[PDB]
Amino acid sequence: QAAQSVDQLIKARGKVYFGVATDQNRLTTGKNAAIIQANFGQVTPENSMKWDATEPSQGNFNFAGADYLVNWAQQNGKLIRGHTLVWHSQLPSWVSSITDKNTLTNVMKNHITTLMTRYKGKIRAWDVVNEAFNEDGSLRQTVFLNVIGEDYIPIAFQTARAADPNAKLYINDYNLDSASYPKTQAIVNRVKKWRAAGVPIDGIGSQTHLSAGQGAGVLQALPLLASAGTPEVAITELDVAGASPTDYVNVVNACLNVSSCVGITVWGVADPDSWRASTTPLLFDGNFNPKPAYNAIVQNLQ
Repeated sequence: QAAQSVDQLIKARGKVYFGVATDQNRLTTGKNAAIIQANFGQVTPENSMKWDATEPSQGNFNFAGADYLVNWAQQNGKLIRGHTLVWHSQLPSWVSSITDKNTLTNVMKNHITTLMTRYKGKIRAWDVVNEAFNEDGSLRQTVFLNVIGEDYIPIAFQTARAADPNAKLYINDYNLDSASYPKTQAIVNRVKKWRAAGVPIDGIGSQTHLSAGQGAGVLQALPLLASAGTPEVAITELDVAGASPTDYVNVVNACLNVSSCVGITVWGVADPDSWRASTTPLLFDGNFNPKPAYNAIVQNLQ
């Protein structure tokens, strides 16, 4: 636990939260729970709310991990971002083998409604659709696009809104970190149009999985995302190869500069536990001590 809390300090700058990805595995080992209690104000389940975890066979839900996370969060006064309802990765084969439009539509709606209803009123935001875009800005060829069609995104969001109107409904994606990159421009254009059509998209989530030196571009990319006119944007899965203070401070400043940016979530607590551990991309080291980037964020926020 670092003495200064980045969540406390970001709240002092008028933001909603600074949070982290976690789950039962991390909360019940090492110093993760204590660090989150002290320094962070929000959690995203790193895995326990994904489709593989929650609906491994159709209509046979497994909420044990997700319930653990939600209960721990509520007990410790942490906000929750649900993650993620419709996505082509970590998707059971029973879903991806469906070829019938009505079958998949009903499956998708049931999956959304079941998860969101279980936690109704407890969740600040849901990543309803994850990774819907190709790098060129076209829509990714997934089972949902192929079998349901263009309408899968409208349907997913309309269904989500119906299940829990309190939750902020996000579309989430990576490589939205440069203002000149086709993907960033595309998601803005499509979100503007979807919203005008009546699709209830409340937020754009920018994952912000960076390599070294990519932080600087976020200063221009995040305002570009915010120009879509969603109520919120957020940095949802921040990590940075090498964890340079320069990259981390740039991403924090981008959020500070964007009125609709509600907060930042970093994708894990300690380096060894990162999905990209060998790149030591997080804010705490393998001794569970704050790294230079953590201190730099603190100092910037003060």
